Amino acid sequence: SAECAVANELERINCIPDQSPTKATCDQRGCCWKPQGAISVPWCYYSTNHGYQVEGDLVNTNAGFTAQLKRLPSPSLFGNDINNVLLRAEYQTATRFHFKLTDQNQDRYEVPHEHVQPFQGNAASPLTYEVMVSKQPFSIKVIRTSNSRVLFDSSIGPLLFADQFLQLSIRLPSANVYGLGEHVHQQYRHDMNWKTWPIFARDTVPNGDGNNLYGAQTFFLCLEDASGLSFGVFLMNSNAMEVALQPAPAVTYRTTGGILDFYVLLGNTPEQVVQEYLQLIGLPALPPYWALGFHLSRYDYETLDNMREVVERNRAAQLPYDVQHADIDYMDKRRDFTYNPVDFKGFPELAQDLHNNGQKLVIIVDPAISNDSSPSSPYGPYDRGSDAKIWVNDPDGVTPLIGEVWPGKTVFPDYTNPKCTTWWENEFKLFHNQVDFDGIWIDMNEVANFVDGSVSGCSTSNLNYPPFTPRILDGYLFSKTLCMDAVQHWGKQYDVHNLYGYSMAIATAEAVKTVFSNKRSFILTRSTFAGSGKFAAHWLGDNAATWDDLRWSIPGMLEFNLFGIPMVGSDICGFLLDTSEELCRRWMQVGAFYPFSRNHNGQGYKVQDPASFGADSLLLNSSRHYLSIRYTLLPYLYTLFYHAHSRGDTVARPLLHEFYEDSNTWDVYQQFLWGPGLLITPVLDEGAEKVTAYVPDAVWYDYETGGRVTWRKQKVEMELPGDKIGLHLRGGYIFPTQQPATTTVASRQNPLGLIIALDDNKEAKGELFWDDGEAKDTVANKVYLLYEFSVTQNRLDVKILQSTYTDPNNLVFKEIKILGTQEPSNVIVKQNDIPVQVSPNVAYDSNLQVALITEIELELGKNYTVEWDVKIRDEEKIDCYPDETGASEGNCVARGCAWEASTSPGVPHCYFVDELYSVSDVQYDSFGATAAISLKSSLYASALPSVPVNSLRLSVTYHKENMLQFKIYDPSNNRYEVPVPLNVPRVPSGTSESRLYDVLIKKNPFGIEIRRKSTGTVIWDSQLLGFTFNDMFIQISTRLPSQYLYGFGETEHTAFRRNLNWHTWGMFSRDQPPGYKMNSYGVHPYYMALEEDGNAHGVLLLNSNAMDVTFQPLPALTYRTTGGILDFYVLLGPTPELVTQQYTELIGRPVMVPYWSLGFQLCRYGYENDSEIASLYEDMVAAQIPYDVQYSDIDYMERQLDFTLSPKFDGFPALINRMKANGMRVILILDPAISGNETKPYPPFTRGVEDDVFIKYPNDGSIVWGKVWPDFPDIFVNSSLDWDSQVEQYRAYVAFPDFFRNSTITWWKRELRELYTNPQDPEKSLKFDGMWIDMNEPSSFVNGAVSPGCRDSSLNHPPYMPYLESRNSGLSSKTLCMEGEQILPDGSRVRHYDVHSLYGWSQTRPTYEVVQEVTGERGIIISRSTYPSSGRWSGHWLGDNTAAWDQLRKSIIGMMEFSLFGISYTGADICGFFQDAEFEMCARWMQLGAFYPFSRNHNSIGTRRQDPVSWNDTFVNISRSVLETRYTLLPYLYTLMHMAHTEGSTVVRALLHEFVSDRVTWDLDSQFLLGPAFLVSPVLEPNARNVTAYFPRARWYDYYTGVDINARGEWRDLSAPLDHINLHIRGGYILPWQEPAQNTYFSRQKFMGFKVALDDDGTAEGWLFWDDGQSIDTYEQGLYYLANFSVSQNTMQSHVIFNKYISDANPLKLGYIEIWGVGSAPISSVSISASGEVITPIFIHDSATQVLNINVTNGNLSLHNFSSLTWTSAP
Ligand SMILES: *[C@@H]1O[C@H](CO[C@@H]2O[C@@H](C)[C@@H](O)[C@@H](O)[C@@H]2O)[C@@H](O[C@@H]2O[C@H](CO)[C@@H](O)[C@H](O)[C@H]2NC(C)=O)[C@H](O)[C@H]1NC(C)=O
Ligand SMILES: *[C@@H]1O[C@H](CO)[C@@H](O[C@@H]2O[C@H](CO)[C@@H](O)[C@H](O)[C@H]2NC(C)=O)[C@H](O)[C@H]1NC(C)=O
Ligand SMILES: *[C@@H]1O[C@H](CO)[C@@H](O[C@@H]2O[C@H](CO)[C@@H](O)[C@H](O)[C@H]2NC(C)=O)[C@H](O)[C@H]1NC(C)=O
Ligand SMILES: *[C@@H]1O[C@H](CO)[C@@H](O[C@@H]2O[C@H](CO)[C@@H](O)[C@H](O)[C@H]2NC(C)=O)[C@H](O)[C@H]1NC(C)=O
Ligand SMILES: *[C@@H]1O[C@H](CO)[C@@H](O[C@@H]2O[C@H](CO)[C@@H](O)[C@H](O)[C@H]2NC(C)=O)[C@H](O)[C@H]1NC(C)=O
Ligand SMILES: *[C@@H]1O[C@H](CO)[C@@H](O[C@@H]2O[C@H](CO)[C@@H](O)[C@H](O)[C@H]2NC(C)=O)[C@H](O)[C@H]1NC(C)=O
Ligand SMILES: *[C@@H]1O[C@H](CO)[C@@H](O[C@@H]2O[C@H](CO)[C@@H](O)[C@H](O)[C@H]2NC(C)=O)[C@H](O)[C@H]1NC(C)=O
Ligand SMILES: *[C@@H]1O[C@H](CO)[C@@H](O[C@@H]2O[C@H](CO)[C@@H](O)[C@H](O)[C@H]2NC(C)=O)[C@H](O)[C@H]1NC(C)=O
Ligand SMILES: *[C@@H]1O[C@H](CO)[C@@H](O[C@@H]2O[C@H](CO)[C@@H](O)[C@H](O)[C@H]2NC(C)=O)[C@H](O)[C@H]1NC(C)=O
Ligand SMILES: *[C@@H]1O[C@H](CO)[C@@H](O)[C@H](O)[C@H]1NC(C)=O
Repeated sequence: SAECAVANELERINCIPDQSPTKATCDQRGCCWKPQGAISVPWCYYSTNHGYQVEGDLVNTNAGFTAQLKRLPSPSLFGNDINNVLLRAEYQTATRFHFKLTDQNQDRYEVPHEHVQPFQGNAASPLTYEVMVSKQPFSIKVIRTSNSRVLFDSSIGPLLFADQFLQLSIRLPSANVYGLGEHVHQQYRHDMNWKTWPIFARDTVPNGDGNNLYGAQTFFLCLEDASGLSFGVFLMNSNAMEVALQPAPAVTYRTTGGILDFYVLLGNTPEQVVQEYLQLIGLPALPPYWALGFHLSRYDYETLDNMREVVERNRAAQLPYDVQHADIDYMDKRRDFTYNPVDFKGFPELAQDLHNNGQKLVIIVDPAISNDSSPSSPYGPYDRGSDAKIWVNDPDGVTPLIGEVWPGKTVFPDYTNPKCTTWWENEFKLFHNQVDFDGIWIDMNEVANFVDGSVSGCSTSNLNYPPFTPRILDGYLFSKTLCMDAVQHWGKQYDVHNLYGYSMAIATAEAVKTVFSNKRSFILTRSTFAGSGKFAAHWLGDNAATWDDLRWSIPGMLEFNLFGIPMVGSDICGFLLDTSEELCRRWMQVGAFYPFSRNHNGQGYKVQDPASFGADSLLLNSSRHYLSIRYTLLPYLYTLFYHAHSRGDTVARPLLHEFYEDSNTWDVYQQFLWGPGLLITPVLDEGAEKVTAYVPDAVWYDYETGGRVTWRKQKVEMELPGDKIGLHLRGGYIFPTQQPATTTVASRQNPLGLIIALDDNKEAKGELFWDDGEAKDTVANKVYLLYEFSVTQNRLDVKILQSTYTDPNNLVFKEIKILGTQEPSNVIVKQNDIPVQVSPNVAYDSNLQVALITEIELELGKNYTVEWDVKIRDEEKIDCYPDETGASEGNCVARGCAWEASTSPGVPHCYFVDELYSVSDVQYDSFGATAAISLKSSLYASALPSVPVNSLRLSVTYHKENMLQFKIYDPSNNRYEVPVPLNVPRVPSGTSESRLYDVLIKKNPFGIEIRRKSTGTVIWDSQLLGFTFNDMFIQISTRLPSQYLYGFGETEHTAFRRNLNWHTWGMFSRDQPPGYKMNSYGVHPYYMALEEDGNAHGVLLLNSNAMDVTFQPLPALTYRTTGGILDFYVLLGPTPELVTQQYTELIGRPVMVPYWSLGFQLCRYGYENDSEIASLYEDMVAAQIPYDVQYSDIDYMERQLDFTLSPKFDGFPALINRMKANGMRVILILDPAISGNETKPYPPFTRGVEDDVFIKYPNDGSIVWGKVWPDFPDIFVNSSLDWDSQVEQYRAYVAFPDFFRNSTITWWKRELRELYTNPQDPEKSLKFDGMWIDMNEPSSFVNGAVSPGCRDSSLNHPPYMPYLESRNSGLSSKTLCMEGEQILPDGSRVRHYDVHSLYGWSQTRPTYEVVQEVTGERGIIISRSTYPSSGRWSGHWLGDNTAAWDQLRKSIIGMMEFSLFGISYTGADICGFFQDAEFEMCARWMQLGAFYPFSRNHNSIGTRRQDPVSWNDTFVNISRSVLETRYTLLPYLYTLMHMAHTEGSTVVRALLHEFVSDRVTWDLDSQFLLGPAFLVSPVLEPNARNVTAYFPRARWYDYYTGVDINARGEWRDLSAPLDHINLHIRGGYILPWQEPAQNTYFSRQKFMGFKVALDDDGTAEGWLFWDDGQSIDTYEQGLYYLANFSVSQNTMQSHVIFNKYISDANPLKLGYIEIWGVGSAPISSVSISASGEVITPIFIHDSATQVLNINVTNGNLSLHNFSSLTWTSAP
């Protein structure tokens, strides 16, 4: 159908809103019928035929435009359809659009609002909104010109305009709709799912069944999006109506009369929309100060005596109580303006009694007046009123309408009649003269008849029975109210029914002006309309004592604040039913924070006043406690009412009004604020002692303690005991306080105070409004104090913006409380720049960081300034003098620092006290954040080493959900950046929703904060003192999450964990045996830290200049570098094994080593002649000690010259070939430095000079010479000569290649190619399999260059010399000059000073490429010097150890650290390198070293042989045994190397990587894991035959026996004889293994196997990767086998993921399967499915130890054919 063209079933507008859906009715109305569809979806919907058209054009006017609309021909719905309608639009203000639709010919009813008056002016300019009117069918659309977004759209449905039916539908930009009342929505946000709400004032209980209540409010707010952009709509119409929400999203107003008079209000935030609305309808009244106290009331006190007893009881309990209410009891025969002469005799005396105790009296007054006035018994109110003719009349307009209420037959005053107001005033005056009351409570002002219409009933008119009736209760407009044809001054009851309460409140406000002189009073009303808040407060009606009503109280209160009636609350402890102690207690707790706080009970229920529950009840104690807190904060509350009254702010506020940037705050309705500063979190559930609460993104302080909470922008479970409610102060605000008393009268004479809650930038602001609190128009007559407080830079400024009032009580501020500060000291108070004599006494709690400045008196009404200076603790002290020499008080005062000789060790003597840089221009983007940093203190910065940089930029980038980068650099000048490429995402994916972190840039001092979203833990905090960015001195510090830090190397440490007791460690490559506090071969600026909850993160600083790190016990970490920029990468975790996978993804994953390189290796410096290496080979085979690689040191080279062959090793080439034929492999050593003193042809140097590959001076062009190993030709070398003498007499001059350069790369590769294939003689060709590149620091035996010496000392001995070795010899010690020049690939020139630590890294990749070219296979590189991203192409060995006992444990620590650094192939020299090995030590070391990934026995020259065959038979047996274990496990070990290469897993893992929950594992460094499954527990001590090992919580099987040991989380003593190493397998894992042999070549041709360790559940899992083990890129080119295996339900299944290597032509045989933990029951049978072939294997089950051994060698089963193995246990 074409008329029925509706895009979306959700955009259907119901055409039958009255009766049930029937095709008969729809066909009659002309609406399309479509019953197919979902629930609540309307089958009947209007067609395009319905509506109006604009005939002509938009005639313009002075205020806007006018348009004539005629009715599109269509069937009438309810009849009397107006045909000609006029539209008038008025651009009243830049943010307020008004339009009105009315009849063109006839005049209709319009609301006579007292405040809103007709607009006389011209159109405003410029406007923030655009109005576009569609001509056919007619529609109006308001558009936000700023972002071109439609806010109001009336096109979704037709305009309907009949006499007794008007309709308009509006499409909305979002579903965030708040407002529309008065009903119980049970939630602040509005459910847009086909819900309809009636609006018609009515006396009924707030049951919660969606019924019309006592008031009529048509305003709603809509929040467009997270920018804060918002708008509001208000309809000025007093007729009965209903509002229909639709999941379009869309709202629709359906009314029974009047005109459509709309206002659209725009604002940048929700609060601005509310302010716009309240400025239009009228600003709220300022209440008297006493009305903010607590109020007590009860329906039936029966007698005055009972009332008096309640008063006395509560007074005696000392409960904060100020106002006592009186219900209709006092009134005799419930008649107004009268009191009971007997039961309530003495009522006047009660009023006086209250006043003498500083308490108040509020009396109730009803609108209905009785008619029983006879000459015998006169009733004055009635007689005087009848004389004035001020009653509501019957339709005849003359006869008073008679209704029935409390007094019985009654008449109703017409408050819209001016004469009525005069009568009303007089009545109050006479009664006030009898009883001296203080305020008025008006009730049943809906109006409310106990009968329907009148005592005579209602006429049959279209007013009493209209054609359309909203979904009102009962269904009759005259039910429990007056007849709709009754006549008043403003019109008929049909039009003014919703205005009765409004009109009465106006009249009462007038009466008060006369009765009470210059004394604003209090009018509490029930019935309300828009604009009532200017005159009265409101209470939410007759609730019941249930847990639902408790919950519903909060959204009700929040909506009324929108409507401009801030003085509002519900009845505490319920009005109907009986309350329980818990409900009344939990209600008194939250009720203490209602704007209007009153306990009100009904008739015939248990007394519920707090003192009723007993003088020492928990309820009374709790009530007294929180009511005292309310009284302390009344100055703060009163000022909030001032801002509502003056500007239109809310008092009790929803979270979304402050924290709209987040979407988690757009639904909260169980938590609220007082103004912007105080968050209230109640318990609203029966029996609960915990709440789920959302904490928004701010600093929050616990009100009761003052301590900061750690929660931010997250949900929490809060522990709230029966007598506690959640209260928190927001940082950045100042709160005025006043010492509390039992009444407001006694409290306003007590001293004042301030609470200062500081924020992230250590700043706060506040206001105090002060006045008499009783007089009227104080603000209008400008008779009041207004203060403005502000804190910044440890200075408070009080400042009086208006002072025309003087307080008679001589009040003073006596205390100042500061939250989130360091200890304040030297407090100076001055008034108007005039010193005030005072002795401020400060008291600081160190843990909560809370201070109380007392002994001060700030006279209210005068300007002042209080300044303080702060004390720094000894743990937060940052060294201001890290220079090598010059430490003195004179040198500190100059730098601008403080000097204190701390007796405590470690604590610095000269510390920092001020900041050098300021922050500005902070901008947060979707995928980043930036800021400008500018030097403030030029002089002090200059005193610090080097020249200061002035302008800096901070850039933060959100690369991924778990990774981010932040960088600080000079935007004006290029400074050196490390040329090591990293792998970052090209397009940022740090989407706000997915990302694991948040960033915050702070000020005073400057700093960056990074926080983990899930737990709210801060993982990086830089707001410490010391940030410096000089040219050659950059410093920055961070606060560590916990005391656990692992990483930073390469430097020997006593442990895996780092000691943070004032320790400084340098980093700059040097040829120095690893030692304590000694810079070594590699520089890795990376750490991983554990948070206290066991979450983990990692941080990389990408910098290559010389540097150091200091560990303060704050915990704090400081970095100091000698150049470059600051470039940080952070990995968010969340587990210790995912930070390594994240790190290696960024730097590059480890290299895959050749299978043969996992065998055992032999090396020895001092090989005399070739025939010796031959002898070793033969002897090794004889004793059957398995080995795979034989190394050759500089001995094979002539005079230690590279690319030469010594005459002593003439047969070497032949030997290499013979060994290789038997499956052995050979690695050769190469040094980088090339000799320049050769007399005979030396191609390397000659061609190097021609290709210019050597490092030369900046411009001079001379080669920087040095002295390493190469010797001089034609001299005799005497070993006796001291080393110093040899370096000076025998060592030659050498040149160092620049490996960054393209020419150098070509020369180097060609030289290695000629080494493999000798061009001069093929007989001299050396067929190597890998390369060992050593002395690549670079390293020299002469500091700087050869003598004369170096040139530029500025670089050699820099301004700041990091804490390295020989700290007085400078950077050039044992290395090149720092001025040497190098050339990057792109041609740019750099200094050795910047790239020194990247020299080994620069050589590594070229070497790797050439080896893979000459050999045609994978190859292996081993490098001494390493830098982040070196593990991508090479392994590393832990350098020159010594044969000593402490060196065994140091090796374990070293290999765990290099795994974190992403270098998986690593190991130490077995049996030591220096000194001579000892039998026991060399034996114990052989056992340990059998489990290093790089397992090599290496010794120095002139030392006892350490080779397995250099000892006796006892050793040969120990060595052979352990090495056979190694060769057995190689398939498992090789699979581990594969996963690391492909996923970034670790091979030698720590225990905390697998068991992070056990905190015992956080300090273990004497045991380790290979992969997840294999635990190694060595003996590391002399003469020890037992080892104490900790077994984490799991199933641990002994490797040798296969028996499970019961040690789950316990220590145990393991037997460890000299010939044994303790090994254990973790249950739940499957290990592939293979039979051992002399070399891998032979072993790869034997049977495979699978040890299966079942867990407690009886499940196990494992992997196998298999390839050739030699070819390049086997995985990238897809020639490999990869499979995952699983064991469960007594069966094992193989899941080949990829197979292109294992075939029938190339089989991998499987022969043995051992299952551990199968249980004690005998095993009936075992079956193997070989590609559809069942095989019965040989088997044996020893139920003593529970191990099934399955043999299948005869089965001839290849792995590719295996599918599954099943075993059935005996029933
Ligand atoms: C309810 O409170 C009473 C009285 O407590 C005192 O007053 C409070 C307002 C607060 O200032 C407390 O620190 C005071 O102790 C508790 O009862 C005992 O009352 C006697 C006499 O006043 C007092 O000396 C004791 O110290 C109080 N007992 C204690 C502290 O154990 C009473 O325990 C509270 N109610 C409940 C249910 O615990
Ligand atoms: C108060 O109003 C009621 C209702 O109008 C009056 O009661 C009626 O009085 C008339 C005589 O005037 C009787 O014929 C009716 O039977 C009464 N109606 C009832 C009882 O429903 C009453 O007289 C008024 N009292 C006055 C004016 O003093
Ligand atoms: C408190 O301090 C303020 C700021 O110094 C004073 O306010 C100024 O008063 C002068 C009086 O001639 C006015 O011209 C200025 O407009 C005011 N504001 C500013 C910003 O200068 C105020 O007088 C002081 N109040 C005292 C001394 O009680
Ligand atoms: C090769 O080197 C070996 C070892 O240096 C030489 O012979 C032995 O040297 C050791 C001392 O290193 C002595 O203890 C032995 O007595 C030597 N043996 C002999 C038979 O002299 C050997 O001479 C060298 N020459 C070659 C192999 O040409
Ligand atoms: C290595 O140097 C030492 C020390 O200079 C030489 O030893 C001396 O040789 C002379 C030869 O005439 C003897 O008179 C001395 O007694 C030796 N000792 C000392 C302490 O002077 C040694 O000869 C050199 N070795 C060589 C050249 O092979
Ligand atoms: C191999 O040499 C080792 C080291 O000298 C011998 O070990 C010692 O043997 C004695 C006598 O049995 C024991 O008292 C010592 O405790 C052993 N020391 C160590 C460190 O174990 C060993 O006996 C020799 N083996 C052979 C077969 O001679
Ligand atoms: C493990 O070894 C330790 C250290 O040798 C043994 O403890 C000592 O045993 C001797 C036996 O004569 C006692 O004299 C010492 O007092 C013991 N020292 C300590 C610190 O206890 C221990 O008995 C061995 N325990 C085993 C194998 O379970
Ligand atoms: C063995 O490998 C297969 C294939 O990679 C794994 O199965 C997949 O598992 C993922 C993650 O649970 C699922 O999304 C896929 O649907 C699975 N693919 C299939 C069944 O073809 C399997 O989980 C691995 N087994 C073990 C124990 O890791
Ligand atoms: C696995 O099964 C095979 C076949 O039954 C066993 O090998 C045979 O062992 C017997 C006894 O030593 C010899 O007579 C045969 O010559 C062996 N055959 C071969 C081909 O070597 C083997 O011992 C079993 N393995 C285990 C650990 O039980
Ligand atoms: C070494 O092992 C062999 C083979 O088991 C054995 O015969 C010999 O006695 C062992 N030697 C020692 C000293 O234990």
